Amino acid sequence: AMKIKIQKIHPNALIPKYQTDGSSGFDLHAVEEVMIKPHSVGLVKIGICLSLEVGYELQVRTRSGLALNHQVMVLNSPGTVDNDYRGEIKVILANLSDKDFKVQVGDRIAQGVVQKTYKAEFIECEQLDETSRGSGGFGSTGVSK
Amino acid sequence: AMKIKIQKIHPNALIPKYQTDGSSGFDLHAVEEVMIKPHSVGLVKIGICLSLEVGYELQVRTRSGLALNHQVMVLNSPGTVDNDYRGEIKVILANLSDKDFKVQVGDRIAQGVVQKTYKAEFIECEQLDETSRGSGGFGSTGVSK
Amino acid sequence: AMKIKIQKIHPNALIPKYQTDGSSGFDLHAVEEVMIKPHSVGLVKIGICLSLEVGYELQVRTRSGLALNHQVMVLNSPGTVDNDYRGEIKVILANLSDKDFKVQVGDRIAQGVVQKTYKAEFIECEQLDETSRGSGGFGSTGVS
Ligand SMILES: O=c1ccn([C@H]2C[C@H](O)[C@@H](COP(=O)(O)NP(=O)(O)OP(=O)(O)O)O2)c(=O)[nH]1
Ligand SMILES: O=c1ccn([C@H]2C[C@H](O)[C@@H](COP(=O)(O)NP(=O)(O)OP(=O)(O)O)O2)c(=O)[nH]1
Ligand SMILES: O=c1ccn([C@H]2C[C@H](O)[C@@H](COP(=O)(O)NP(=O)(O)OP(=O)(O)O)O2)c(=O)[nH]1
Ligand SMILES: [Mg+2]
Ligand SMILES: [Mg+2]
Ligand SMILES: [Mg+2]
Repeated sequence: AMKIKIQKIHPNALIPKYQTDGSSGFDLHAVEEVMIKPHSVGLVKIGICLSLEVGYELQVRTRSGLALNHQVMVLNSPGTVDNDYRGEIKVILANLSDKDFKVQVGDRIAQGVVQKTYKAEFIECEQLDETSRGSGGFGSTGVSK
Repeated sequence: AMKIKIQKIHPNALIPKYQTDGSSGFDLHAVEEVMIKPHSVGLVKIGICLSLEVGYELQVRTRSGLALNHQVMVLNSPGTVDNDYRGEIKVILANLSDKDFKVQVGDRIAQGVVQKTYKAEFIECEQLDETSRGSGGFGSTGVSK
Repeated sequence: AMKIKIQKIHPNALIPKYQTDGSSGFDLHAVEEVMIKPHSVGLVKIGICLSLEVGYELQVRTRSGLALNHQVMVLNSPGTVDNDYRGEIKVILANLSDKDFKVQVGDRIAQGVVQKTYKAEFIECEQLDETSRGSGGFGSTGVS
């Protein structure tokens, strides 16, 4: 669909792979060990710099297994990697558990998902068109069946 | 439009609905009652298995009302449901509040949003093209100026 | 490109800007001060109402800097702003730190990213096609 130029900047850097054929995302591998204390955050280096084809972004998303089993997630999920970013890809992991969480070298601790981007042009208006939803949000449709 | 084949695998399973005509997401209904303690996570079963038309993924997203009013969210938001996944759709709910949170059968506790997928091919390079953002990230553009 | 009609409903409201030329998102500016206590949430008003071109949604996403440095994030990230919503854009910020976090007027405390929407029609089936992933999820591919 699209091309990503990848520059490795760490000996342990891995080109990400789609772990199944129909996978949305490719898993991101830590290049260094990081210990994340209870109720804190750590910054995990992926040791890669990217140039996405124009018109695409990369989302950095939480992996479901680590969330369920260790209460670890990507704190800024979905992390926005901009088309024009040329720095190192890094992942902000939060440990919401009561236990230490250790990231080892090669551990897949997030997934990257490419999405097409769409630029907005804003037009100032005195009034908007009316809809049925209108100003309803934040639970306006209820919870209970 | 696109089509989703849905198989109900639990007696309390419900076909998800778009709650307003221009809603992005369709709401996902719990099939079991689950109590989620303060500062913990619970697994909510939706009792459905999906086959999305090829080319599409499902995102499992937090509902704003429950986040604001109960500090309940989908811990892996946006949860990645792969085109090729044929298992049961499940939601990891975190309770970040100090109060017990009870999910009742039929409760709409997350939403599914269909998105088109875009597969990357990686080309490894020695150097990338330069941009004005460059390696600036993690707050490089400031907060108040 | 696509068009968003924007109505300001607060004197401090700003038209959001893409902060770099290749930025996915436009930053959302608070119009009122909000104090968010440790392990709490606050609702931040952006003072704008939108009408997106049909076929598009707005995602309200966490900014990486504030998450890393202050453990502040958008609690419902990515927040779903529906095509048919005509109310004020608001941001649910959670403070997961042990320190007070103050939002000042003008502070860019989230970003908006436009995405195209795709409406599903459900067809109920007794059986689904088989795949290689099959029922594997929640760690089925490993961590190492
Ligand atoms: O970050 C957000 C998310 C939602 N909203 C508004 C606009 C959106 O169209 C509306 C509903 O969003 P959700 O469907 O994500 N939340 P929920 O299902 O609780 O509310 P509702 O019952 O109104 O659909 O709330 C915001 O202003 N900010
Ligand atoms: O998960 C992430 C998110 C961001 N980043 C990098 C790439 C992105 O282009 C850059 C800025 O992302 P955000 O705009 O989401 N963060 P923030 O607005 O704080 O930073 P900046 O001021 O540089 O835009 O940070 C990562 O490496 N990982
Ligand atoms: O919110 C979610 C996310 C995932 N899933 C299922 C479907 C998805 O295809 C599968 C794997 O999702 P992730 O890739 O996000 N999780 P992880 O990488 O831990 O599992 P796996 O190793 O199977 O890919 O889990 C859910 O049911 N709900
Ligand atoms: Mg996975
Ligand atoms: Mg809703
Ligand atoms: Mg930014």
